[PDB]
Formats: sequence, structure tokens, C-alpha cells
Amino acid sequence: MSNTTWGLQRDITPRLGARLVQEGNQLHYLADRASITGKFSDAECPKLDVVFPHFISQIESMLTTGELNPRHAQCVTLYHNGFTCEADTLGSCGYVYIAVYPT
Repeated sequence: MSNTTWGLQRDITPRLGARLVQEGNQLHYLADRASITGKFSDAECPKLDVVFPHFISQIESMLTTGELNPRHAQCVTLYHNGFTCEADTLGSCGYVYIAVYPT
């Protein structure tokens, strides 16, 4: 599976899904768990690549403050340059599930 059960249940399309690995307060990207559902326009692609790293930092920052808790499932909605990102640990104590799509 390139997607995740949680990611397959998202509704908005197109979307970029990924399950990141949490080391301390650092989120690691794993391509084997990254996927695109639907399709982004040629214009959105480079744009999405620029906003992705910003969502990651936002999320790492939320794990430090506690807003995001590895032990408790709780979804958050983030924004950045016309894009939205839903992120949730699902209380996995090690993973952070995300979905990025146009607002």
C-alpha cells in the first residue's frame, strides 16, 4: 500500500497523501507512503512542491507545542498559499497522516 486506510477515506480530490515518520519532533518523509489521488494541473504541481515543506514545519511546530499529540488521535486543518492540509497522528505514537489539496 502506497496510501493509508485513513488517506483513502479523505474526500477532496485532487490530494497528496503521505504517512510521515515521527522521530522526536522531526517528521521524516517516506516516498513508499506518498501518493496522489486524482490529478493536479501542471500549474499546481510546482506550487504544491513549494507548499509541502511549509506544512511539514507547521506540523513539527504543532508537535512541539502539543497541539498535535502522538498519543491521541486529533485532526487539524492548516493553510498555505491556496492549499489546505489535514494532519492527524491517529495516536499511532510514531506516524503522522497528512492530506494536502487545493482549498
